[PDB]
Amino acid sequence: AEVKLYGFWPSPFSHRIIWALKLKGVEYEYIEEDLSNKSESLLKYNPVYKKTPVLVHGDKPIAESLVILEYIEETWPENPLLPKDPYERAMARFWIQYGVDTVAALRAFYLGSGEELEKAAKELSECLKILEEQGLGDKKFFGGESMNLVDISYGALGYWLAAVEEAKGVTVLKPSTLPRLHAWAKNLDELPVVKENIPASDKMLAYVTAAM
Ligand SMILES: N[C@@H](CCC(=O)N[C@@H](CS)C(=O)NCC(=O)O)C(=O)O
Repeated sequence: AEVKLYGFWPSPFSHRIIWALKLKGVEYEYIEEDLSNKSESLLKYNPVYKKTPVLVHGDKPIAESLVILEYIEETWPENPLLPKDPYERAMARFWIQYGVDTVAALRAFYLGSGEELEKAAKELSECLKILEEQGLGDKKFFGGESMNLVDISYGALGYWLAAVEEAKGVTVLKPSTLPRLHAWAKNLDELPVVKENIPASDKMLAYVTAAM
């Protein structure tokens, strides 16, 4: 208790938060929101955006996943999910901001069909190549030898992108073209903190298919 999380079951934005709380050992009450029938609590706690997720700590709300993650890191500092050095912290924030570009590429892919899909797939691959070569490099995690907030932010490139790829019949994140990023996503997907806190594959595929 004392910590509440208003979430949406299939959303990586919500999953990210769960992962961070679990890595911090913070107990939370999870509240599932029906996005088509938003609770009064949700509208009250996030009047600007009226979206999930929303973390409430001591009756005070924090909205926007990226902001919530930073708040969790600063509020429960043990087991740091950001490094100490300002330059390395800036590189973490830089690659989290590149997540904006990645989300856009993922969106185009998710929405494409025909020639559009082919183009989107290609642009997503190019987006991920930059992330792999210049962000991840030869490190096991974006955080080096353990996960940091960048790993959390990109974790959806495993289970979630995999479900979208199955839905579209097109794989973008594949070992032959992105061997380091594919290995990273597979290793993250096998970590208990991730594996225990994502939806079952069938449910995840069923959701993204329906949405399409
Ligand atoms: N920028 C937000 C994005 C989260 C988001 O888009 N949430 C969606 C669900 S995945 C939502 O709640 N949409 C509200 C609606 O359908 O009106 C964040 O990172 O937290």
